Amino acid sequence: FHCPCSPARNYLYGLAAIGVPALVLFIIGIILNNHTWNLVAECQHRRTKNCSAAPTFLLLSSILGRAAVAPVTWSVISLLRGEAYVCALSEFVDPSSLTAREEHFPSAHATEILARFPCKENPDNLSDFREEVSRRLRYESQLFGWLLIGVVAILVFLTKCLKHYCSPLSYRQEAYWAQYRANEDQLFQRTAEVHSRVLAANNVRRFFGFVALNKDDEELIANFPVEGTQPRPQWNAITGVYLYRENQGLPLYSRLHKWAQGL
Amino acid sequence: FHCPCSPARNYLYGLAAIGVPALVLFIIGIILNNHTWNLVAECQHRRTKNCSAAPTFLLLSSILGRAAVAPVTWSVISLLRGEAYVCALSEFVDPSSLTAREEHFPSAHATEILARFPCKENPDNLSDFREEVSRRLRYESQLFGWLLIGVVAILVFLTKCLKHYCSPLSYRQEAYWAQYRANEDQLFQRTAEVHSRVLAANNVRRFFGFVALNKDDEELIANFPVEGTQPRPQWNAITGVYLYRENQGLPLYSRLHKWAQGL
Amino acid sequence: FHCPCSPARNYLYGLAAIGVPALVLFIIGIILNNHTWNLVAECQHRRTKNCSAAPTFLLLSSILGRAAVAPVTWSVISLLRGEAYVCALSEFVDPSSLTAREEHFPSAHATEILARFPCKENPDNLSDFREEVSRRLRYESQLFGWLLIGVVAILVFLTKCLKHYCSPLSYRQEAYWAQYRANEDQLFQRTAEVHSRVLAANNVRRFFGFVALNKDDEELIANFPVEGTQPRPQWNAITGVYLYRENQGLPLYSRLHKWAQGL
Amino acid sequence: FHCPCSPARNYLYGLAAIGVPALVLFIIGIILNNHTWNLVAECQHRRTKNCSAAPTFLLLSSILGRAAVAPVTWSVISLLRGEAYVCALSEFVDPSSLTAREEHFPSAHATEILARFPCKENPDNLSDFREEVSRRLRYESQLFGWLLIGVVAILVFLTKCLKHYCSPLSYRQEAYWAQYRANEDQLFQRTAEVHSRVLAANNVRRFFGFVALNKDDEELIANFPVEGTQPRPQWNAITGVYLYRENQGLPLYSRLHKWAQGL
Repeated sequence: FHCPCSPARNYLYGLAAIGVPALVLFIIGIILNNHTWNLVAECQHRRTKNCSAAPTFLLLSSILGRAAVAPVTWSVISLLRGEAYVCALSEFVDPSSLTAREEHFPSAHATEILARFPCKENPDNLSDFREEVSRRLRYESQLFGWLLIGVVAILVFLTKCLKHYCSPLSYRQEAYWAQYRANEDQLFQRTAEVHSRVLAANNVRRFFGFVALNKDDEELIANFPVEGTQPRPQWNAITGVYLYRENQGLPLYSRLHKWAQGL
Repeated sequence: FHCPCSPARNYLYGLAAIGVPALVLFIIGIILNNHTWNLVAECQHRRTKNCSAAPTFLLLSSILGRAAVAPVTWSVISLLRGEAYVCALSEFVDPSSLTAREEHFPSAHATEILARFPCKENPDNLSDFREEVSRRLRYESQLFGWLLIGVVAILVFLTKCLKHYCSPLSYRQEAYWAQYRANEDQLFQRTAEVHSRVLAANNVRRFFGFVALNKDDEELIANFPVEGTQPRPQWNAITGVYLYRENQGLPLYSRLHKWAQGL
Repeated sequence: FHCPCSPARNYLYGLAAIGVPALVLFIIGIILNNHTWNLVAECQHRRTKNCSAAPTFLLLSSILGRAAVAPVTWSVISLLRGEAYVCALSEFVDPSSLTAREEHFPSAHATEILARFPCKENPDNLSDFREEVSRRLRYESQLFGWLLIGVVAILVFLTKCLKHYCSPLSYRQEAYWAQYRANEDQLFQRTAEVHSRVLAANNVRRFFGFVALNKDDEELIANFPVEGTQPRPQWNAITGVYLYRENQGLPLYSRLHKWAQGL
Repeated sequence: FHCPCSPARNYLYGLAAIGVPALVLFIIGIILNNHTWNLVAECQHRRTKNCSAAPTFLLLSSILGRAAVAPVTWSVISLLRGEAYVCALSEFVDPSSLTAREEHFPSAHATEILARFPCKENPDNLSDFREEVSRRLRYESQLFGWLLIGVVAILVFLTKCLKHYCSPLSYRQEAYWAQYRANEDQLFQRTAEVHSRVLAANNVRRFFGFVALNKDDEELIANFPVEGTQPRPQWNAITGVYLYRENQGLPLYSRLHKWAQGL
């Protein structure tokens, strides 16, 4: 942050350099993760089963949750240090009503001096106004910073009590279901890695006559032999957002876990 | 902390920067822990057994206890250092009655000088008032800090003697019941982790044909085989705040321990 | 970056030294990689099967993707530091309308002074214009830099949602197909290395009478004996861009995997 | 680089010290390598089989490729630093048209001052011309440097797409043939070393009565016994540039690999 000194551009850089890189870190927070493409894939084809993404409230809360842990931490760091609106508030400082400061403000040369304070463009004659612009800037920016942690914390406390109203299940079952879905997509990424390598090694060997494996890959084809035959519908019946249902007395904790009960 | 220098805003920053971040660390102290969602889950559905959260006094004391170990430590650190109300008390300093200081206070230019002391906005002419504003500020803020440890300690001593009046049981049974509940929710979190992994590994294997386990996970499916079948009522009958009762001659130390006696 | 000071050449170096080395790192990003020569080889001969490179959208997106991870990172580093157009914007600064700066601009000696600001060629008389040229330069260049991360991130989010519309398959199958193609061309490069060494060692031995192998090469000819006989058509039927098809119920994940099903 | 200051010699050192050591590193790039003597040996005797070196385009491209990776890297390092033509361009600076600089140029004493700028031979009176000779020199030399990387990169991209037009084979066969020829001339240099030592050790032993071997040389004569008998025609039938042909259904990847098929 290095703010400018000129009117018709000065007030821009306050709201911009405090908010705009938080908005760009917001979008990168959506993209770089994994969990948003469930909703994207559950609305492109959606297999005509659920509409309007109504049971995906836990999805939408969780995707915005990680999308706000990045920029709000950056937005209060760009607020607790105090350099948010150093030349933006100064465009709205009243010329006669800025008390506790001897006004060096004439009728016409006021507002340009009001748009050149934190540029190190104020002369030494405004040393009393150095007491007054460290007054406004450091005090209100530090206060907004700890209140923004306040409004984030009260919104977390509101949405967590709301989630514990609109849930079918307990909070111990909700802790278990969260430990399930992290254990399924770790074992599914790790097995699709190994089942790809054994399918690739059968294909290279059919071309040359052999393959070139290390020691650990050699036992890996010994234990886990493949012939890749699961079609595109069986890759479609396990993609989706979530699925909490009941199989007439039993819980189903994911989209794949409804499929393995079908056999 | 960097306090401002101007009236109609100066007295704000004293009470605010001493109390408001303690209030926000208060709410984060409630949210980040585990134990408050028992009361939340025991009032959303509550299974129509207990009303008004009357036996949850030990709950409400313990949840506010951890919620006050964070900010009160921060609130006396923002009181023992002495920078709490450095420009807030100065808005209430009497112009003629501030003795042990030669008053440089005329009729109209008094109170603005009273609102610009600790900003480094006081000129050298108030060097006697540097002796007088390190008088008021460092003395009363250090005294309030060690008295706030005093009022916290006397309130701890009051509520502990009160808890030892409104308890059915001893204090050696209360030490044992506290060692029980830490040993149950450590073994319940650790077993729900393992029982999730064995349920996820059966589901991936039903899709691909095998799974991709490490060495320790391989023996883990060997020792602990699952088929997840405990319904939503049996996940509901073990959630709740506490349960001290008697099974006609025997104590029951938790909500789950009433359930295991039912079999 | 060290920008000059003279008109008819000053405005050149702004757009050039910010964009032109990004354009050259763009072409090196295309060349140095592996994946673009699939499209080149699938259009020189192309074996008269597919036309106009229509199913190669995932190819063209991926090749431009790595071709933009190099220069855009360099282009915002040459924009966040602020030295992009330091003597290029100064050729377009209005002589009378550059407010918040006392204009030392006469009728004829203006624009040459406008073309000699950041060269350290401005005298001390333009110290107010040092406040004004650190105004324009550092403010707008830092803003364009974080907006260029913005336009890159919104274009990433647009093309990823578009790719998840124009895809036949899921996103879990797309993660598996990406793990396949990295495992096939790692085992194909590694086996063509070993199958070349065993073909070269049979040729040297036929000349001298023996060969000069290390210990690891000695067991390598023991396990993997060759006689290189796969012709030029069988090296042609496995080159190509991609091939997602269906073998009437089963997926085919690469060009080689269509060939191994033919046997 | 330390450039002089006098006309009729000043403009020489610009083109010379930027280009001439690149020309000498060009010739050393041809000589020190291995691969150019194939063309030399395939034109001195050439065994009356191929004429005009027509299928050696991949040879001529590869030999100039390593012959340009050395000096072009040095030629842009002698261009990006900016000291290429510091007293060569100054011999062509126009006396009246060198704008953005107060001309201290009379009718007769101009051009000698134009030939003594970067020698530290300019007096302090040309301090404005220090702004003007760091203008011309650092700006245009840095621009030519990143454009020379540009013209090298566009010529690489042109000749690689041309090579993928004038090739009989694929690009996966071309990657395999490049792994063959590095594995053949590593095993041929290593076996001609060992087959020389066993031929030398039989000759010394026939003189003295024994030989003086280490431990590793002792087993080396045990495993690999020789009697050097391959004549000068059989050393002639394996030298040559390349040989891609077809043995009626099969590829031949080198000159030696045509010979081993003859047996």
